[PDB]
Amino acid sequence: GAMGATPEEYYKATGKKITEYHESPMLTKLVEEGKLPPVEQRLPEEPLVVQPVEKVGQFGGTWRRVWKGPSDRWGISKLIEVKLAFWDKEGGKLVPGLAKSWEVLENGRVYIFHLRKGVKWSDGAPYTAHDIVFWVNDIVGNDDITPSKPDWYNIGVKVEALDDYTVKFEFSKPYGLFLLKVPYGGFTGAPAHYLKQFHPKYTPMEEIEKKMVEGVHNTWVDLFNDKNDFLENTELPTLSPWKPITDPTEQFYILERNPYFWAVDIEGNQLPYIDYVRHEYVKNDEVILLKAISGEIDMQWRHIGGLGAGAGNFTLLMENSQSGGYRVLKWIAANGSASRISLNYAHSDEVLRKVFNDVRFRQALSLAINREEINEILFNGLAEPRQASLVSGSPYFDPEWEKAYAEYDPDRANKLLDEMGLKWDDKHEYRLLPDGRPLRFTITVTGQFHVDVWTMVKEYWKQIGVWVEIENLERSLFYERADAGDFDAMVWNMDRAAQPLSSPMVIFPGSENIADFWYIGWSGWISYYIDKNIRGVEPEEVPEGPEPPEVVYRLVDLYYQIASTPDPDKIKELMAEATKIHRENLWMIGTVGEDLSPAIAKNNFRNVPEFLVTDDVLRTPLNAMPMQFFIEQ
Repeated sequence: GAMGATPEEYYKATGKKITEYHESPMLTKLVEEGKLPPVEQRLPEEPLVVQPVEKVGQFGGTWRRVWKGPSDRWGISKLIEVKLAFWDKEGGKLVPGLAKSWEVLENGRVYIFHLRKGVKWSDGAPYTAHDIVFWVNDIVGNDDITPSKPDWYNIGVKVEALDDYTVKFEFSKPYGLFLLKVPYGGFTGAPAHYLKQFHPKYTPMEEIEKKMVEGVHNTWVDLFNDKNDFLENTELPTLSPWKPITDPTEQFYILERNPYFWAVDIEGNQLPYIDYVRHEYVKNDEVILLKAISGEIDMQWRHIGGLGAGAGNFTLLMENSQSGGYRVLKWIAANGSASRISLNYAHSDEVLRKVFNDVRFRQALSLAINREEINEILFNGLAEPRQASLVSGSPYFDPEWEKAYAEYDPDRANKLLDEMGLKWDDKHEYRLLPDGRPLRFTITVTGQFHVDVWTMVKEYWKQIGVWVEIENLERSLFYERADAGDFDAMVWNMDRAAQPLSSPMVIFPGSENIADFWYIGWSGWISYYIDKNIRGVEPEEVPEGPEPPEVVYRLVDLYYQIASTPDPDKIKELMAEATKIHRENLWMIGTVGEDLSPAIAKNNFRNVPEFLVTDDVLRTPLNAMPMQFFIEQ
């Protein structure tokens, strides 16, 4: 729902005081038996304050799910994860987490995070900024434990605890993108008080070897990673709302509430609401669907939401909601299109290149597409005729660009080609290029699904006299053709269209070390440009081939601005320009978008959002904030 950084801050915003703290009965029993300190002591001085999605919840219950065993690690992680600052629900802005407030200084060179005094790990030990430092220096920054470094660490970084409750990240140079890393990654750190006994920097190697077990831990790194394993190690102190109390190989993998969890309700209830969450090991997708349909799953999206793409599974989930005692949540995937196309704008054939770089040709090509129709037959009819951009419910969403030339207007396209001078042939069957060649090209795809999509577009484009055929190539040949520039047109999906900036290659040329298909031929010049202007220490050698439009060089400039600026006001304004550019030029021509990625929740399972966009970058379902889910009592 929403986050008050602090009870005081919640009060300042809302006029309501949290005057009293409450706890789950099972925890009250423990403190009465003398085995736990009381909630007032367990909580920090200033807990995170969480506003329910739906209503103030009730304590108790066991949340039944299903998983595919230890292999299915990240499904548990995405229930259990905690951040210094979380994504909001949509995915554009930071929201208080384990940090009550943060600070961006020296133009995105340094970041200060202010922690919450009195936060304790799940075993009772104090959580401090030293646990973060321990994590960045001695785990992430340790070559044995972590041989391959993360993006943000390869940019030079110095991390220090200014005091117990203040941590400072100082980068070499500015680095505005870091704010987008924090809601994704594990910057909350790790429990040094527990882990240092397994670390050679802090413990004599002889003492470490005495705790290794033969036939399992061959090196000390193996022991460390086993101990720092959130899934396997029941003894690992945690900041998560639940902790494992059974082995994941057992048929029931059980998480129990963390009695030191550091967030509360608007009414002062210490979260989570739910006491236990249990996953049953299951053998296959089909056991998952039968248990879902039978109302044996209290709430789940993970495997439900890939099956719900297929028409046979979605119908069945819907048909069974009533008997099953659950509802189907119409969450969407974060793809701007399930199947888009880009033409080869560096085409070797100079005649086709010219036709292809004419905006009007692309405008025409999209207008000839009956998206609504494609929806009905292939998608059944799910989900949304559009082209072909950032999906609805995303920070930088573009409503204009969603509509582009999205209409099914053949007469308008046909006309737009006539404007170009592409004259119809004598049999008025297809039209012709300036050299009298039949206007024809091949659409290159990989996968039977995409064949079907564009096989239908074969017809729609025939109505404007544009001749196409469809070649379906094996994955690796498809990619080798692409890197060689040996194609007329390439189709691909367009996922990661909610928060592009974690995977910016599709919107921004030269934002990553690999290019998207639509500008791949321009990679020579794009690399030459960035090297010259932005660095700006240039290369002495100029590359051959067609140079890109000036509007492409602009998209680069936008990205490198976005990369350097921290305040998300400026980002949203800068992304506006990018999406404007992509609007005026239609380098990607998609059909539809926003596949349904459904979840289910029992009728008595509450505080689950009706609508949601799902993506790995948003850590779905963390995006729904499961710490405040509850079961009616």
